[PDB]
Amino acid sequence: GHMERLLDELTLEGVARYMQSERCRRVICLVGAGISTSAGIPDFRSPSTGLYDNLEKYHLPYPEAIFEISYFKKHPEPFFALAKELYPGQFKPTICHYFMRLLKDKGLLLRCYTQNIDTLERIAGLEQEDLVEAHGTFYTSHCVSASCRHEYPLSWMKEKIFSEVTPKCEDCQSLVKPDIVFFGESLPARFFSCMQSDFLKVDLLLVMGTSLQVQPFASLISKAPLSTPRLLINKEKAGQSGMIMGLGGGMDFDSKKAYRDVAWLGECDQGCLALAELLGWKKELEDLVRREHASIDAQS
Amino acid sequence: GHMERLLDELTLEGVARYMQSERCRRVICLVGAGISTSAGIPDFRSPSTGLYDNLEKYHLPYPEAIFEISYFKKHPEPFFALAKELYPGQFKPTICHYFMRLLKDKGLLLRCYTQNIDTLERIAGLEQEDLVEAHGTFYTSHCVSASCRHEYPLSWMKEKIFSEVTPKCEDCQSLVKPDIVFFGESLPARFFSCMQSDFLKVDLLLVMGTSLQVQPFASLISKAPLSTPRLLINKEKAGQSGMIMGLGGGMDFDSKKAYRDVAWLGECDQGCLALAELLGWKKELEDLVRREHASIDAQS
Ligand SMILES: Cc1cc(C)nc(SCC(=O)Nc2ncc(Cc3cccc(OCc4cn(Cc5ccccc5)nn4)c3)s2)n1
Ligand SMILES: Cc1cc(C)nc(SCC(=O)Nc2ncc(Cc3cccc(OCc4cn(Cc5ccccc5)nn4)c3)s2)n1
Ligand SMILES: [Zn+2]
Ligand SMILES: [Zn+2]
Repeated sequence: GHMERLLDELTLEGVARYMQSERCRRVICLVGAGISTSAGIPDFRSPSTGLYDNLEKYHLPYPEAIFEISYFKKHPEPFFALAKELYPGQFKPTICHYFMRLLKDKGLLLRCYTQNIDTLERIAGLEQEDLVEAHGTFYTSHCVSASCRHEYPLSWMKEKIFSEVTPKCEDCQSLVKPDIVFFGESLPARFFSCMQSDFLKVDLLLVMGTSLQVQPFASLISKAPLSTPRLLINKEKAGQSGMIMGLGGGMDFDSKKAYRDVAWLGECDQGCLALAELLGWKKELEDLVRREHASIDAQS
Repeated sequence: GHMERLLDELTLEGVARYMQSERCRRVICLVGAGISTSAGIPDFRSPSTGLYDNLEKYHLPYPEAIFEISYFKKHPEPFFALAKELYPGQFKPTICHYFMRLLKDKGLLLRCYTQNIDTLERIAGLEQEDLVEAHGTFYTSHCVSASCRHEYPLSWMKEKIFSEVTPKCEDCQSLVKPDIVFFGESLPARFFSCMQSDFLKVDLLLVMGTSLQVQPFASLISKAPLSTPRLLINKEKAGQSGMIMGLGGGMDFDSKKAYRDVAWLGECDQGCLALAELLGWKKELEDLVRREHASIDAQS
């Protein structure tokens, strides 16, 4: 026999009918750089953006040094010069971000796991307890001295970045680092406690704008229950992997045993708008996006 | 420029010279089913063993149910019948197991992470603090009742398995389950605390007898520092993956930018014997294996 098939069809339409059923109570979103590209934030981890060409001016010992905590702590100037160069010109969350805001407000969002450091999930109205920032965030920064750990808001860090003043702690004069996770740093215990709890409870996994190549994200889709449907909204297929019954396995969109995974291929905004339309949420979403973007524009 | 290359050559000979240098102080072993196949324990997660054919007699609702905690707790009889059928006829650790014992005794072993549930690492002389059992172990079993959690040794569980008596707790009559991790169960917090600490400290990763397909193992090789050499001893290449500078990346044995990863293709015993020989440990290892196997044979 076969385990229950919660999707009636392996399509967006099937996912939408499942989302409207009684069974679909707790949704986890896994989101990456693809949900912020339409907001004008390039994927720094992509080869196509050409960050290798970006780094030559700083004269690093090797190009990977920009991501490493040991190098940062001794020579922070390249990081902060790069951060100025890459600082987004505006912070308008995308349709995809506001789709997650609707999930929150409808009580469907168990958690949003994000690979992004841009804070747009928070600007869109997701709160701290809704979020697991898998690579940290620019939202807060801390003094790197263990005895101090003075916390600084993004407004403080922004001024330092734009004025090209290396941020130093006002209490102890140590370096102040954004709460993004450099190579050589550990994730908080919260990441793993959330992850172990959340993935026992998930009724639907929405994977949006991520190739699922980079850890810790690349481990997450296999933690869902075996019958929990998984929808990918992304430009290309991702997360596909010889194991018994495809267990300990990635996505199976296309084999003859495929029973729960769906790939919708295109831009995340377009995918989320199509999904919202199926759910009867298109007007709510478009109205939400309009008023929120307007509120941001009203403060310029 | 390029980060330091701790291996002078991408060969076993290069790894051995590195192991003998001052820099190589802390070794992590990541081991899987391939280190116990020569001891007569097949890889149950492999398609080649044909566990699908093994399960038909038990009349499960679906074949994946044998691995799921919810099904076990309601219908434990298939699991225990299967466990009898798969119970190893002997427990002689392999040359590979005893290679890790040498690393322990020489003070080089930071940790052994194992995918195996067979207890052979413990029989070989690795202690609890040396080990992270990524899929748990048969070594201990527990009453499944949260209010009780009575612990039972393997000798107790073995008698129950062979006599075909479903193990019940002597205090409360709930089911007693081996400490192997079923689908729907969480890993201990120790796994993640060890993992975050260990992988900041690792000077050499020895990956032996694992395809690195199944989580949580599939996330571990990317947590090592970027300059830490990684040796694979396995029948075929594994852990190979478009990301900037191959970051957030699997093994790079074969590209033109390969700088730290080595694949030795063959049986784990043969690989470990060859590595030991390079290190001047062949006699020590062969003597260790002989006396330990003899000690086991002396108790038959
Ligand atoms: C509010 C605000 C301010 C600013 C300045 N930007 C942004 S969004 C735009 C952006 O790309 N900005 C960047 N500013 C510095 C960057 C370099 C860097 C250095 C160290 C760790 C780090 O991010 C955390 C990490 C590290 N890794 C590891 C790994 C894996 C695979 C490939 C590359 C890196 N992934 N995520 C990043 S990228 N948002
Ligand atoms: C001391 C002793 C006693 C006995 C009886 N055997 C052994 S070694 C031989 C052997 O294969 N025995 C087995 N006895 C029952 C088995 C079935 C089963 C049921 C549930 C979880 C579990 O192991 C833990 C897990 C679960 N997963 C998940 C996943 C991922 C990918 C493919 C298949 C399973 N990986 N490891 C395993 S396999 N050693
Ligand atoms: Zn301070
Ligand atoms: Zn009990």
